[PDB]
Amino acid sequence: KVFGRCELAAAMKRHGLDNYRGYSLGNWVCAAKFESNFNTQATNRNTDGSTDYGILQINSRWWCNDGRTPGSRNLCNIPCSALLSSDITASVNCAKKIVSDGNGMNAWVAWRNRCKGTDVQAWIRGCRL
Ligand code: NA
Ligand code: NA
Ligand SMILES: [Rh+]
Ligand SMILES: [Rh+]
Repeated sequence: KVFGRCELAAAMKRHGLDNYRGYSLGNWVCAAKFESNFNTQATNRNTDGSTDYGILQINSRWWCNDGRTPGSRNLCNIPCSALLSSDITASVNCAKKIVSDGNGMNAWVAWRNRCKGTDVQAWIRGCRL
């Protein structure tokens, strides 16, 4: 599923991300835009052999089991395929554990490089929330 900007903002707010660990909703929308272009089906291979899945590009090195990442963990206790659903529940619940892991949203290299220190409120401007 390819979300609209405001549709994804509303789904993220309904699932508890607005100000989660102090990150405003625009941060999460900005991260999703640069990670997946709001596409739940997005997949990308990493140099280490792990893969990033879904709207927030959650990695198989730590967070999910894809059956092909050796010496990895599954800290969200999910198959990676769950992160590709039109229903963003698994991605949201796994993002909350990631952002709680010590480095905040710096866990998402795209957030640190494209959203941190920018006017992220712009990502939710005009949305009925
Ligand atoms: Na990415
Ligand atoms: Na894994
Ligand atoms: Rh939902
Ligand atoms: Rh509202």
